[PDB]
Amino acid sequence: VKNSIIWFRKGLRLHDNPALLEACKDAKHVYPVFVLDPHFLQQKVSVNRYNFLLESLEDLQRSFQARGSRLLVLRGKPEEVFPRVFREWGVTQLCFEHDTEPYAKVRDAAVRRLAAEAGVEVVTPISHTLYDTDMLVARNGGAAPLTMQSFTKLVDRVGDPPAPAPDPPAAMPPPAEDMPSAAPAATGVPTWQEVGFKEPPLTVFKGGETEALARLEAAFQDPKWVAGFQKPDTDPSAWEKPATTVLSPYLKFGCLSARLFHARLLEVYRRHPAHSQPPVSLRGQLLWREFFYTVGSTTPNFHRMAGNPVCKQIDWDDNPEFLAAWREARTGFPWIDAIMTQLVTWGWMHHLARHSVACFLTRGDLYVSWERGMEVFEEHLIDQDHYLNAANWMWLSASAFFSQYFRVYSPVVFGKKYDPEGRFIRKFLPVLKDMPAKYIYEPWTAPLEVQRKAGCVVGRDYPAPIVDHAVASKACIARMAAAYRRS
Ligand SMILES: Cc1cc2nc3c(=O)[nH]c(=O)nc-3n(C[C@H](O)[C@H](O)[C@H](O)COP(=O)(O)OP(=O)(O)OC[C@H]3O[C@@H](n4cnc5c(N)ncnc54)[C@H](O)[C@@H]3O)c2cc1C
Ligand SMILES: [Cl-]
Repeated sequence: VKNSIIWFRKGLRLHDNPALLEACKDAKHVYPVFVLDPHFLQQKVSVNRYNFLLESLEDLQRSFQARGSRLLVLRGKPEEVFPRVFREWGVTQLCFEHDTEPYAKVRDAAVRRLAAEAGVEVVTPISHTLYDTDMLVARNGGAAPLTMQSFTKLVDRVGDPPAPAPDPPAAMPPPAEDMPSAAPAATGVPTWQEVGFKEPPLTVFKGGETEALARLEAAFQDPKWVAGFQKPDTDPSAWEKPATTVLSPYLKFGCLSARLFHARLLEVYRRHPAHSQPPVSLRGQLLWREFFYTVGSTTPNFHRMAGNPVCKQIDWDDNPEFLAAWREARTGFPWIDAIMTQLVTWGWMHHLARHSVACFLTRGDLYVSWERGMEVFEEHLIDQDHYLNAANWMWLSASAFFSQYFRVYSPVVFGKKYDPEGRFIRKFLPVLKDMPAKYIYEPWTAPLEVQRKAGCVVGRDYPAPIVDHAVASKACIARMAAAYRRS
């Protein structure tokens, strides 16, 4: 008889899950499995993203229970738990979604060899990205496109992505009863207290496939807002109702299908002939994700500078006093500190909000390496994607893809064009709630009586600016200008 395991890593969903459909096909027992390393906390990982993961597992648990099955959260290492459950459960087939990250290629190649020793068939369909990223490389001639213009031309030559897979049946084959490695007390979904986190999460974005689909339908209630979506024209200061979809945490963990997102967009574009085109359209945003996944998966040492063939070797400064002030949201610029506060509290910021803080830290003001600010992003971002977190930090630091280092955002003026009152600043930095809008972006310019009347004395309640932007940016641009000549 057929006993199969559907291994969940990414793709924490039931819709558009071809690895789950194959696992349930002609199966006597199906074992939904998610492997947890309990000593992750003892390695870097905020409670916001980890609890977002735990909520997505509880969402899978309720979905399997409604279909007569159950999710199994196995503790330990995968190269270790699988050889035991193969012989215990009488496994004949193992299915999981294809992953192109550097750690996964090592991990999955080890489980395949263990599955070959136990006589277990391995089926790894592709469903995390829009296309087969290795197929796009072969169709381009053996190398990945290095520009968005060339990559957009490539996917149009290939055509539409595969349609989202059918939904799984209403009744799934249950796991076998009285199996020791499937005991409910040792396979349940733990909370954030039991994994070792002492401070609770503060994000307002709840994980799970159900919330992802509800957040999808809400974005598609106005098809005219979807058809005319232009990314550079959105508001980074919009926090009550974010100007974009905020679907990145669900696309990272796989709670939402990229092919399902793509399909619904084409249904709206079909009825709106004047819809926006890449790279500014909503479809173009999924292409940015697909473009950076294709380049990073085929480029050695992509998340670093040394050994990276696409990254420029820049003479970044090793300044831990500027990195600390930027990391702890105490640079003295309320626009920068408010965004960094949203990073630690919500774990998500608007794309242009991530532009202002990444530019200020790197080529803009502080001239600190993009690898240092990345590690801060990989800790607090609930949507942190290995490949996407890289290319954008190399984009903002002018190390790759982007080479216009003369374009420097102003930490004082940038947020002013969207939010002259400073409503975004007063929310995440409540020490400046009473500061008048005239000095809310430059509090050090307010008279001392204005600082006292507002209860925000610069140097006592709110820090002074760590740098003069005019002097810092002028030096940073020039240093970046000679590095490009030596290139
Ligand atoms: C320094 C820096 C770091 C970043 N790190 C991450 C990261 O770790 N994870 C991440 O998902 N995005 C990252 N981005 C990209 C971008 O900021 C987010 O994808 C976007 O803010 C998500 O909001 P949204 O879901 O509303 O996107 P929308 O504008 O609604 O776009 C929809 C989807 O398209 C994709 N997308 C959008 N913009 C980009 C982009 N620039 N590059 C790649 N894919 C994109 C995402 O999957 C997103 O959910 C980073 C950008 C910068 C500048
Ligand atoms: Cl500006």
